[PDB]
Amino acid sequence: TVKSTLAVDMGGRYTGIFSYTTDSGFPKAKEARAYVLNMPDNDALTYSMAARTQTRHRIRSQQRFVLARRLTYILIEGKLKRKLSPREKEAISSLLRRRGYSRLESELDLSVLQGVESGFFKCFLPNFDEDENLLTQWTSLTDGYLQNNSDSRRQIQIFLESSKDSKEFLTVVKSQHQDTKEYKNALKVMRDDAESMIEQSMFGHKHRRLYLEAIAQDIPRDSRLKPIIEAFSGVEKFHHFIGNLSNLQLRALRWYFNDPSMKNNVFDKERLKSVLVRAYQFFHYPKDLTQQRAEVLNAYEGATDILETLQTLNPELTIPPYEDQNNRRPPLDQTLWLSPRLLDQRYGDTWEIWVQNLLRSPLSKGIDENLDTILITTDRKARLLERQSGRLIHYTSQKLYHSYVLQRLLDRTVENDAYLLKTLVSSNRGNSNEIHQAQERLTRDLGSQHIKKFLDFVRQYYDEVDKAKRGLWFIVEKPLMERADIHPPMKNDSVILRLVGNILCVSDLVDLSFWTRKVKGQSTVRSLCTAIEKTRKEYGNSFNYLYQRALYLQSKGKKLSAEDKDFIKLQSNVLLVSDVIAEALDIKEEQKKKFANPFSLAQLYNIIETEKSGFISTTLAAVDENAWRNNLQGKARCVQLCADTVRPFDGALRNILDRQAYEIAKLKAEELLSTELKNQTIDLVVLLESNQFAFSASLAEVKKSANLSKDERIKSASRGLCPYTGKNLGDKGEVDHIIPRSLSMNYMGSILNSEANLIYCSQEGNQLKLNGRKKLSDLADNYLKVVFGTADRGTICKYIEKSVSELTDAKIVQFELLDRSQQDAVRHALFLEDFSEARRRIIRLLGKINTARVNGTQAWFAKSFITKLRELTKEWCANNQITLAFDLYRLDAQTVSQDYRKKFALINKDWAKPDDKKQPIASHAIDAFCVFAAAKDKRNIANVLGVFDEVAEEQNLKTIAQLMPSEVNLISPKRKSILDKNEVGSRALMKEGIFAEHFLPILVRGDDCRIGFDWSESGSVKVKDADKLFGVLDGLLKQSETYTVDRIKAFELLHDVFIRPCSQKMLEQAEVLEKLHYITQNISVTSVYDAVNRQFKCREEILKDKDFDIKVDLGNRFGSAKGKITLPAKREWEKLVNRSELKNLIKDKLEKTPDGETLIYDIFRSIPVQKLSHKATRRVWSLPKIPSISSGVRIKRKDSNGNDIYQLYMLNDTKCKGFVVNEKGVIDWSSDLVADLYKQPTLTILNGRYLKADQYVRMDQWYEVDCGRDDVIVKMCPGTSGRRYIEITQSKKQFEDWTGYISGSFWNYPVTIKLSSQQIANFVKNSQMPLLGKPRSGQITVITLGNTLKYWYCVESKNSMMNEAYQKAYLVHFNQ
RNA sequence: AUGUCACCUCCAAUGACUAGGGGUUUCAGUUAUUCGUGAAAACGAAUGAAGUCACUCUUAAAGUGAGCUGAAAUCACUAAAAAUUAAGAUUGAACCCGGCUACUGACUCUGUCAUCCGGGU
DNA sequence: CTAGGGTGGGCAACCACA
DNA sequence: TAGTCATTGGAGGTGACAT
DNA sequence: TGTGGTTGCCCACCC
Ligand SMILES: [Mg+2]
Ligand SMILES: [Mg+2]
Ligand SMILES: [Mg+2]
Ligand SMILES: [Mg+2]
Ligand SMILES: [Mg+2]
Ligand SMILES: [Mg+2]
Ligand SMILES: [Mg+2]
Repeated sequence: TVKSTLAVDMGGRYTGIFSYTTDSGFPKAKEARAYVLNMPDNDALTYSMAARTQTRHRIRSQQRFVLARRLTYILIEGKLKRKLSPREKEAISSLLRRRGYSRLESELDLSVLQGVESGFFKCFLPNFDEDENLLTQWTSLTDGYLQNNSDSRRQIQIFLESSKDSKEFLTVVKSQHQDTKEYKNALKVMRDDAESMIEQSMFGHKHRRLYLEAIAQDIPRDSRLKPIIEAFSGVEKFHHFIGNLSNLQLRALRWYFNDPSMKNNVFDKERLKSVLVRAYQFFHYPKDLTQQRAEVLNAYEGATDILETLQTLNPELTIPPYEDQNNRRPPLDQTLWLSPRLLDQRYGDTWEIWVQNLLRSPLSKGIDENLDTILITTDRKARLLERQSGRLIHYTSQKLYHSYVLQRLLDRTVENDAYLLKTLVSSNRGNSNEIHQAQERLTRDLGSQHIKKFLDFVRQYYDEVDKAKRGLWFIVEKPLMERADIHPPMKNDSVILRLVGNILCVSDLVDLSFWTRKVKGQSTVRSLCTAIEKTRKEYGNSFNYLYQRALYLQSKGKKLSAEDKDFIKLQSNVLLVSDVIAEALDIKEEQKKKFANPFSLAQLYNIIETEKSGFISTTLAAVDENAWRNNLQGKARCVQLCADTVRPFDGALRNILDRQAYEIAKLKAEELLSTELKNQTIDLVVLLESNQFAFSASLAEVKKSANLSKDERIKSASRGLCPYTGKNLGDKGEVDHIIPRSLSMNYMGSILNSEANLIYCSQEGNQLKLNGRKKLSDLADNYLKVVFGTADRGTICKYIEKSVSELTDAKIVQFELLDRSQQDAVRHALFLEDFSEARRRIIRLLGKINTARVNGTQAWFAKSFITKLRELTKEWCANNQITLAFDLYRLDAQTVSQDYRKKFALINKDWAKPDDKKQPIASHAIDAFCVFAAAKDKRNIANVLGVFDEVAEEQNLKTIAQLMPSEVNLISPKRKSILDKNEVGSRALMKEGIFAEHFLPILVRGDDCRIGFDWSESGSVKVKDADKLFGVLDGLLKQSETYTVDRIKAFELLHDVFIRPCSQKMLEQAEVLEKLHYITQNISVTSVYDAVNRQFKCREEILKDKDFDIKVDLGNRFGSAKGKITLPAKREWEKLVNRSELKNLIKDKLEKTPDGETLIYDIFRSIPVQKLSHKATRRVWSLPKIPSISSGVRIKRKDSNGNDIYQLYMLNDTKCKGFVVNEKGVIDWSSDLVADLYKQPTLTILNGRYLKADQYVRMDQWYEVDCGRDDVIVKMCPGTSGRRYIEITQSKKQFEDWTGYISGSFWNYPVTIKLSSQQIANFVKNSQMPLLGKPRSGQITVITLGNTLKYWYCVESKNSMMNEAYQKAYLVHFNQ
């Protein structure tokens, strides 16, 4: 045997790894290797599918609209029997855009408006009548508001401005009524439901198919739709048709267009009818909407012409219900059943004889008792496959009966086991008389000819059970039990009866009549159990502690408070309900004591009354079998069934742990195969650290802390006021992430959905709050007075810092047992400054993706790692006859931390774990080493792992610490490059955000000619001898004095010079076209406001000359025209900063005005009233600037009419695959060799030209360059188009002498070393080597630590000496 | 005490469906007429919407830029539609076809449909 | 467990050089 | 941003047995 | 009056 060992300190980002191989016992000095895996949380690897899912659903919404237009056009040209004009197509598509959401907001309450007299509100609207109720006139007011009545709208803002000061109203109410609180509530509701009408007209369309009403009003007022209207014979029929098609989901349109013959957009009536009935049979309607469902299907199924049904069926009925993807990907239950198939594949028909012989014994009386009921339901996958085949061969009822009896025999409890099979096959024996008579009984019952093989089976079974309980069923080689791999049910009534029977300790529960029994008075079992669960959920995880403390205090005779007296009343209730239940269905006393507690009664209520919300863990066969085995109405008959404990982590957790397990399996793979050994068993033990993190309240913390759903909790935390605007909020608001969704996704790859990050605000406070930061000064003053008692921002800042400073990390993470003040302090700490200690603590404590990546993920990670290492070393073990005998052990984190990490910290000071700051990278390897140091302590681990010589604490504690090697390797995974992927579509292969693509006009006046926008000096550049420009621009220009290029012809020629080799004339034309070309892009006017530091920026920043100047430089070859143009749009920016209400906030040079983006949005507003009710609102206002550019591509797509359009994007990935190498081996460092996922008849690399390359050097080709010295080792690869990658192997003392890095020993180094500009200058100065360059932004990534460092960096800028030395190394390799 | 197993409730993290509303870009349109309400400055309405400024230069006219409005496009191969913004050593997810012999789900429950199963892309 | 602004391109600005 | 549906892990419980 | 090499810095879809 060969002892191979892996120890893993699991980490959300950084994973420590200590691994070795040995012949026996401890490893040598050379065999132990320390690794640290840093998973990139800076988006070098994408684990979260959030960006991919939102891109998928954005494209799905786009294709939903595209296919809805396609279907609408097909049906309308079918109705007209003629082709639509582009104006008709534009009007129909104008109806189809912006269809609004489909949720349930059903009815505004307005109940407080019933008890308020109308005559009090004649002041705001004099036209009101006292004979008319306020509710009726309010309904008519809203009806007028929807009908685009401008007077009604003006009445709305008149009411909005008048009701903000309510001193007169409250004075009159107090003068005529005693209580003013109900009138305060009435005015609050009035101002709360009118402010939501101000919204959803300024921030979004946002209609719950009031789009139907808007389109019903806007169809007759659109003149392009007139020839359609008599074609449909009415505005009503056409509106119903449009609304019915607009309610279709993408899957319906998919099902209609899913045919190659539908590339012709042909109309098929029966296909459309079948698609519509298929579409509305797909939904799971609620119980109150079934009649509506019954209407819609009866329209669609009964259609003798589906096109008239679309015009006839009311589109309000065809609004889809909520999605019900409840059977989406159901779980497979992981119960492990004894397999008749495997048993008669291995033992033939002999195990049948074993079961028959053991059944004949009187000791096995009643072991098959309820099996005629158990065997009805299918329990496993192979039985299901045989039942689908209709040919029961291995899974007949007799074979299942015998296998069930066999497993009940083997899993029998100690009190009932008449054979002591666990003792009989154990390697250790006790007092031999009892084992002697147990073997005698087994021999007498089973038969002496069957004793050997059966016991071998028994030992195998028990071994394979034990592995199954440790999460290691997958490492068995010849299994006897099989996983079920079957979907369980979803808590139907038959499941409810079994679960309630498991609670109540009954076996044959048939109905729930006990639930309706009367306990005391008119209060049923239902009422007391609902009260019990209400109390238990009010007290949370601390309920058991406070309840048991109340019972202990009442037992000892000590005085009870009100809360403990309430708990004593609850104990009286649980005793009464337990007595009534146990008398209702005849439960005896000792079984009544097993559910006479609040928890069992509460979960009785939860099972019986609350609706089902997921699948049960096992199938009903396993539920019934476990109910038989446990025998809760009496004494337990058998041990409960075992299951494969490794539940699947399908998600981003799968991705992170998948990549970690593959990297560790690679390290273990070419650590094993680097050694040379044949035909011997290598046992490979995996060591893991138990990370169990509490996200809800712990017992050890509620003990020291005791001496509304989450959505409603966040809603009630804002106290009915919008935090960002101060408006009365109500219920039509939005839950805002204070730390923005995109920001946290960018630097963390996660969305912080913790309650502290979520604040309930309005649409105004959420749509003006973009990805930019928002501080405490942007919150409204009244909201701060309500929450913190005062609106003083400094006092609130000090209060928040002091209150959060007293909270521990756990008490912040266990968020729900703070009081209201501490919860508000933790949430509002995110509104503080960047340098705030409280905010820096809270942002880090809500990054709970890193805590969930290690929380109990050790079993699945170990399974993944062992399976991968088995498949990498499969051919190596096959070619060397190696058998790998894997193992898994798991170690308590607190034990290894206190008893080994702290001890090594005292022994070696450099090995200490920092608690107040970030851990050094090598410390993770130390933790992994500590895991190994703990695992040698355990006798069970060491007895298979090695020998036992642990004679003293100090001796082994000092002998172990020298095993860890000096150097530690730092493994940085990175995703596959876009040059190597054969599926390049699985990468975001260009950035979203399109750039405006202009060309400079040419102005001619007589002989004189110039390039620019106008004849001003700053707007043009004079061309010397312009006849050469027109000579090299024949066929590309068009005359509008002014000559402008032909956009389509220029784009076609610029694609032709990129995709195919072209003549010199076309290349010169492309050069001129690229020199007249420039790029602008609209950037928002809110960029005058700094959204991060919350201040206005100086005029020299808005009117910075780099943002507007265009450099034009042709040359004599095209007619010399050198100079700089200013962009005319700069004058519009001059309008922005010199306008009436911004010229004082923006200074000439570089106070901190709060919420300036709201001011900018108040400046730009649609003051005129829109004619059309279905019109898009606008929120973002922008002006062009010259943006900074990346590698750009022009894409030739097609518009809806079939015309070629060109849009300019930027690449997200690499554009260059390498550098062209000639026949002699010389690298062409200047030319751009574009990769082959580009170079397509649609794409055009911007300023790109065709290039032929028979051979080239790849960007990944590392070579060792001759650096002129032997102390360092310099490797170099081209890496990128403009920056080489340089890898330096160099002693750490020399690196510190070069740089001045003062991070102490190498154990305290990070994985990414950030050099200051003084340290970069020191590196360049002391290296005295221009061949090294300097690191880009001082970023150095360490590959191996130690006394000799090995680190790589991207050079800040290329340099001819690097290219020369790489050319030298490449020529040395190329000649050989 | 901690290991399985089954339930209950919370918290956190996932990924799945359905989307919504702004952006950006391309292509157009617009740089106003008519009516009645005013002596008029101006107001309102109708023209499907928009229809307002600024540099150049005969002064007009024009050029150019911006705004506004409406459509369209918003990864490529690439399309009827599926996959397509993850990973690649392995995969996962999605979507479609057939089936109801049968695991799961929804109903109007001998059955039909499906997010289920089998297969395919 | 975690202490959070990367990279693969582009541009303009100077400084030799013809 | 909004609905809806499932899963995994942990914390607090109840019940079974088994170290 | 190009032409190439360094240096310095900027960009990225949101709610
Ligand atoms: Mg650890
Ligand atoms: Mg927000
Ligand atoms: Mg660690
Ligand atoms: Mg536009
Ligand atoms: Mg069924
Ligand atoms: Mg189907
Ligand atoms: Mg699916």
